[PDB]
Amino acid sequence: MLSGLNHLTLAVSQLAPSVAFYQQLLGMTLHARWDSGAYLSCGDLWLCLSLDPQRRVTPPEESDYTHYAFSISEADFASFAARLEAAGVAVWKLNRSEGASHYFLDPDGHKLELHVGSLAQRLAACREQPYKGMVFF
Amino acid sequence: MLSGLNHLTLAVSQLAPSVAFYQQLLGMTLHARWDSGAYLSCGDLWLCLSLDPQRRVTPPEESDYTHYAFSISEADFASFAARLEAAGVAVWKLNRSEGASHYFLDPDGHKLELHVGSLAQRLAACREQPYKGMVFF
Ligand SMILES: [Mn+2]
Ligand SMILES: [Mn+2]
Repeated sequence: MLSGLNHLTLAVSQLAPSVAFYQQLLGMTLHARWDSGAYLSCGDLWLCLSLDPQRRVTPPEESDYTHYAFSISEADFASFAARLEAAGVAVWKLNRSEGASHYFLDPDGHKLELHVGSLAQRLAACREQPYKGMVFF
Repeated sequence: MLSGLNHLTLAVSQLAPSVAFYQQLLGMTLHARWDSGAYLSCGDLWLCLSLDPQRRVTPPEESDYTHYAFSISEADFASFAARLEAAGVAVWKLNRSEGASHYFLDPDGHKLELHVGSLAQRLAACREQPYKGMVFF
């Protein structure tokens, strides 16, 4: 039986700017680094950055909707978004769903998100206003 | 600050086979589905499958090392891996370069992993058998 997400590994084209982005800009804790990768944590999340020459710096129009959302409190959301904006981090989507969301790109074009709100909160909103074809279990 | 992973969203090309893979084959909990997506949980992971016409079924030699690992206990690991193998689930990696792991593909070629152990345990293992150039903070 699977008990949760063990780790998220992102392939990166250049290790130093990716470490700078996740550790310094996004405030994650750097636990270890080696010639071809790094381990960071963000709350319970174990993040691995893996240097991979096959990673392309990918424009958002050229990747699908797969994306990775990090939790932040409502009270902290606006100043964190402003920090990303000051740093020139690109946005790939505007928020049109429930709960604050900021959609931003990492240095290689990985699609990231800041989101406020849990699955329970989303399900409650969906029960009141179900998406087309929505069934609950 | 950021406090962990709020959700993982995977773009999928065909919603029903992807729901079946995560719910039936991997045993995740299905909470809701709709014409364009589904919400599942795996422990405290919120997984969203999002139907995306841009998603392509991608062979593992065509994608980079970005991957998603799910936690499993030492007692359950081998039989779960063997069940996936017997079910014909495609693979993408064989060499255990980061501990006890089984590397397998979802229907669209998303790179998945079963892994036994925490970040703390992986750091302790790496102190004895470190990756080249490894530094610990
Ligand atoms: Mn999202
Ligand atoms: Mn892994």
